[PDB]
Amino acid sequence: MEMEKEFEQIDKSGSWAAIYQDIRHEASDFPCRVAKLPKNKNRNRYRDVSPFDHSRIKLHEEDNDYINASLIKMEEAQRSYILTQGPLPNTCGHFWEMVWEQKSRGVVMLNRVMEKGSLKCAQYWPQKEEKEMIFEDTNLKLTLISEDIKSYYTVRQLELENLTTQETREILHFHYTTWPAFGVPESPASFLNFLFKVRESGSLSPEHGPVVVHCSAGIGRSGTFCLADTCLLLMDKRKDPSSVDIKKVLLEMRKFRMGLIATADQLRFSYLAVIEGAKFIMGDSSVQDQWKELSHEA
Repeated sequence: MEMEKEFEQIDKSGSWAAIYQDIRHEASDFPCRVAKLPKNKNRNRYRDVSPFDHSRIKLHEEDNDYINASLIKMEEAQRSYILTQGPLPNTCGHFWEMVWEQKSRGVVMLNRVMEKGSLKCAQYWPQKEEKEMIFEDTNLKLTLISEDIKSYYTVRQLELENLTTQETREILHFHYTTWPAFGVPESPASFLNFLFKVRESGSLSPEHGPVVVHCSAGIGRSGTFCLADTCLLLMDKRKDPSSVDIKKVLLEMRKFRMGLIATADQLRFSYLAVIEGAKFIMGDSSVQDQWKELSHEA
């Protein structure tokens, strides 16, 4: 309600750009010394997107423990996320090492491998059952088990094997294929339909490690996804939509990784998604079916 009131006031004042810039100005600035070491230059996709030292994920290797990935630990909401860049051709083994070591069950990919004529992410998972991937540097094997292809997203079941111990784990890969870089989803319905698909899988459950979320830089689309999820979880705990301060939650998230939410319209969309999702949180379970229809997933 208060969230809806502010939305209307910002929309009427046409002040989303000013609100968004205020977030950028107030956001945390912490050191990223490890990310900027010369030996790690080729492990970073973007010069101006780096993990803070205090929240970076460490690989459990003695050689070089660096990956461009951050642990977003939301204490009040009691949920954690790992946000990371789209893997590079030389960091795909590191990426799956992180998934293994952090005990994650789900990977959420919000970008395509090719966007706007450029390569934004390595092809880090297998596309055919019979052509598995072996990451020799990290001693992992990855096999495609099945895939459920919808109109604007695909869910894949993967098997990740630790070749050292022969232990295997099911990984669920949620690929949103129609969300443009520096853009927004087609509608709140299409976004929420996808988010609750991830939730229903158990990939966000506290009995698993943190879900891994990435786009190309791991801040814009990735930040929008986690902001909406965290706001809806906070609302769920109290059944109180007016108790959720979206800008305060975003500033809290930005303590753990820089640059979350990359445009003013992504911030506006985050409000829209949370305002619409509140319908389900506050007890209208039928709205989930409506989102599925409006998403045209079939």
